[PDB]
Amino acid sequence: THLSVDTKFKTEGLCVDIPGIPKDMTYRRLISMMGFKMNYQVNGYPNMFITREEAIRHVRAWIGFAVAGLPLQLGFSTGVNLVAVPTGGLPWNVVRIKIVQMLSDTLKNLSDRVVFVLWAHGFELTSMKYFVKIGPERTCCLCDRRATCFSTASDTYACWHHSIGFDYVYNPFMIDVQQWGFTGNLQSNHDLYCQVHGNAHVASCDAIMTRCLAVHECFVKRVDWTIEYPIIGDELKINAACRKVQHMVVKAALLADKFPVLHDIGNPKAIKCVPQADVEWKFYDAQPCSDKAYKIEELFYSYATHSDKFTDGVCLFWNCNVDRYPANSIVCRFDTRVLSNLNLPGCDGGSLYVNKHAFHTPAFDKSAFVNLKQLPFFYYSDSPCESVPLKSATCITRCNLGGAVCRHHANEYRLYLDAYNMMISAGFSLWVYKQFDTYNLWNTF
Ligand SMILES: Cc1c(S(=O)(=O)N2CCc3[nH]ncc3C2)cc(C(=O)NCc2c(F)ccc3cnn(C)c23)n1C
Ligand SMILES: Nc1ncnc2c1ncn2[C@@H]1O[C@H](CSCC[C@H](N)C(=O)O)[C@@H](O)[C@H]1O
Ligand SMILES: [Cl-]
Ligand SMILES: [Cl-]
Ligand SMILES: [Cl-]
Ligand SMILES: [Zn+2]
Ligand SMILES: [Zn+2]
Ligand SMILES: [Zn+2]
Repeated sequence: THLSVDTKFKTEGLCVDIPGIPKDMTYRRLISMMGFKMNYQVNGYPNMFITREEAIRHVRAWIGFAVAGLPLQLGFSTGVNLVAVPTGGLPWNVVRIKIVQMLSDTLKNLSDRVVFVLWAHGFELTSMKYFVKIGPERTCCLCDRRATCFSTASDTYACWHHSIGFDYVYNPFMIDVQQWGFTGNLQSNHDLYCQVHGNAHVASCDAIMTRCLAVHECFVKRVDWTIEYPIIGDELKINAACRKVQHMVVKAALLADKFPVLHDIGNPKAIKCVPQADVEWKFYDAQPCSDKAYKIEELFYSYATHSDKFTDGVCLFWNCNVDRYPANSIVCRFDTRVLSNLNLPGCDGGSLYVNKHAFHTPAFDKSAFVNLKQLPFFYYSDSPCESVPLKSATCITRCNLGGAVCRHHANEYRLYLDAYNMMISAGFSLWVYKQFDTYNLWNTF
């Protein structure tokens, strides 16, 4: 599939300056009016514009682009504003070099392309012929990576890593948010879901608001479990570390306070992280997976609506990012403020954490944890004790009741500290019911 060049393009959003002729226009004609010869459909570039679904798959490539402005102000979701003075303030030869530099620095570790996100008034499409070249899909002249850049000086193509001195953005993709069935202007729509992006008259602020709005439409409602994103960092080691820590913590809580029920709030797949534990395991999600729905209550947790509920046992909120956690809770939450290639700027102070799936995460807020304390580091095992000795008050094992710690539990401890440290560094924090104490783990022996 791709977006057919013959698909209709609504022209209502385009400023009074830009004509229709007959107002039933297409992408074929718009691309032509932009000054681009579209001969490249056989060679993996059938359309400059892409479907919403293609855009969502390429979310890491999203750069808001708007033009304000004779001289044009070009603005990007990165905060950069460039003013281009045409021949007949800064010249186009210098602007096009800077645009390539900025996109390379932003995208090199995120994506193999750029998707320009537009609220298209006409001028920003008109500008592209000054810094964009289209042609057949190509590899970089120095890598197997797809070509994103062209150098007029040398007739050579580069990826985002190999682009120093390059002057043309090559085969960018773009999406016009105005085609998505909105009414009114950009600000009226953006401001419904976000107070954090202001309306200061520069082009970059329009670019930032457009990407924010698009992020809102495509990610804030729910997790799409059908769309997977490639590995670009330590996803595998981070996710293995988190699952190791999840098991430990929920096991330890279940032994230490002997809760008769665990409420797994935000578990849409009905998979227990401690499957062998003696407890009634209840599953709740705002969006249960259809094939598991029979044994998962559909429920959107808010303290304001459910403080009279989950009165018994312990609530597991494993990256289920609610407004306020009740007092009987074990919580993993991701800090939206951490800098990571995994973590993209999101809507309303939130971030879009793309790690296998795209998880929009509300702004990190201390007040959510008002009824909880930080979970202190500990290692717990009640497994066989078989064979620098380990001198730690946080190794909670039979061999550490008075003896030197066994080779096994000493090895496990150091793997678990490595895992916990990996998880802390990846921007996750752990919270627990205030009455939680390792005192009640030392007694299990
Ligand atoms: C990174 C990640 C998380 S996360 O929890 O770390 N996370 C990140 C930050 C964030 N912000 N907003 C939401 C979230 C969620 C969860 C998953 C995932 O695919 N989970 C699928 C799944 C279930 F749905 C239920 C039971 C299990 C057991 N194993 N897996 C794999 C299960 N990924 C890839
Ligand atoms: N207020 C809320 N109430 C219930 N479920 C919620 C929620 N906010 C988010 N969710 C759900 O929380 C899940 C987060 S992603 C899956 C997390 C899961 N606990 C795991 O171990 O991997 C999604 O399925 C989402 O639908
Ligand atoms: Cl990459
Ligand atoms: Cl050119
Ligand atoms: Cl961020
Ligand atoms: Zn390269
Ligand atoms: Zn915003
Ligand atoms: Zn031991």
